[PDB]
Amino acid sequence: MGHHHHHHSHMSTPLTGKPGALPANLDDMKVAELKQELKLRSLPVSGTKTELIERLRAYQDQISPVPGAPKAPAA
Repeated sequence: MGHHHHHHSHMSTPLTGKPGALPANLDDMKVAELKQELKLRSLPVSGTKTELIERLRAYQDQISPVPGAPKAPAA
C-alpha cells in the first residue's frame, strides 16, 4: 500500500515592461556610473570617462547595431 496519485498544472504568459537602447545621458553621469554599466556587461572599466562611454556604445553596436529596436518581427 502506497501513495499512488498523479496530477500537475502550471501557466505563464509573456508580459510587457521592456528596456532597449542605452541611456543617452552617459556624458551627464559620473565616471563610477559608467564603470558600473561596464562591469555588469563584462566590459573593462579601464579607460577615461569618454573611453567608457564609447565602450558602452561599441558594446551596443555588437549586440544590436540598430538605433534601439528588436532584431526580429516580434514584441
